[PDB]
Amino acid sequence: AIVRVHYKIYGRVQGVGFRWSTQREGRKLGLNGWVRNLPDGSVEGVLEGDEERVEAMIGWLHQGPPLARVTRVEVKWEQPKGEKGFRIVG
Repeated sequence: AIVRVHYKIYGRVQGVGFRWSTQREGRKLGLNGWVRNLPDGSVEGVLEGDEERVEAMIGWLHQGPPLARVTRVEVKWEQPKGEKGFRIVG
């Protein structure tokens, strides 16, 4: 079924191609949502789509691109809202 998550990523996650790689992977996996940098140095975003696709993406988010160093992925499960496309915001 379609599900939604709000995620936060900590570590070496800005200046490492994280947003562009997240969008690339999200699209490959057939997900909608968005990703953005936060002032505290973390990355935040939303995934929305088939739960199997979301689960694969959460797996990916624990690594990110080779250059990243992800220390923690925080996940909040939410009701889908009708996200269209996967966008880099900010």
